[PDB]
Amino acid sequence: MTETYPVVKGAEPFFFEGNDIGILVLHGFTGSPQSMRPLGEAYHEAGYTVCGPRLKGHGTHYEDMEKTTCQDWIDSVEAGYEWLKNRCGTIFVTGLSMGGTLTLYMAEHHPEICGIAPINAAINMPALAGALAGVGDLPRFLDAIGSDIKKPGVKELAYEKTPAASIRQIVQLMERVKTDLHKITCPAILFCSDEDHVVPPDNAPFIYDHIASADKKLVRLPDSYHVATLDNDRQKIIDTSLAFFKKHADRH
Repeated sequence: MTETYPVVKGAEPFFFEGNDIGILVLHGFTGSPQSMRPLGEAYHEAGYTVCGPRLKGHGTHYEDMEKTTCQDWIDSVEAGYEWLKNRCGTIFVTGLSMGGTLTLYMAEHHPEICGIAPINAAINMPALAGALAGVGDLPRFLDAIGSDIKKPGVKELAYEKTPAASIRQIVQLMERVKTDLHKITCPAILFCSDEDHVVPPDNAPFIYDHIASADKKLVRLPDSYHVATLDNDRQKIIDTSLAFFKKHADRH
């Protein structure tokens, strides 16, 4: 596909020059880099080189999104990875929701990745998969309202509709990332909201159980809902991820 709409203000990808340690920061499904930008600025302020990419058909119009595949989303992630690889010998990947899924995908295909930090990563979503047995009975565009965030008054740049055709794209990505988890050896910290109205809570331990990593931990986000990067536990995510980055950078 090709995007007919322009990037919405605030949805731009961020590229931060820094030292030889890079961080790849990924947003989720119908989202944009706006939800990841606070993490990205924080990691940049710590001296790190940072890339938050814009996934294709994201941050423009959901009509654009409708035409994208999950391979398009991977391409967008891989392009950001490659940008980092030209500037950095050490690269970590972190992402929210489907960005966490893509974070796991990257660890599944690129052994040189030093560590990962998915946030509320989705590998199993019965509701969506259920909607697929249907899908001819679904509206072309589902109303997607609003963002799942506990902290009141918070606004996320994300689409107000989900294309029904994008559902099979995210399901196909989750299925593929699910079966491939055993391939992951790198250090992993899995952030999981206590209450998440979007991704089932059993996703986090499931991921924990099927990756082959020797150094792995689940980290609870007790005051936050699904979009945790804009939520109460935002700082906890940042501080924990910085400590994680430093720790493994020091040990290589």
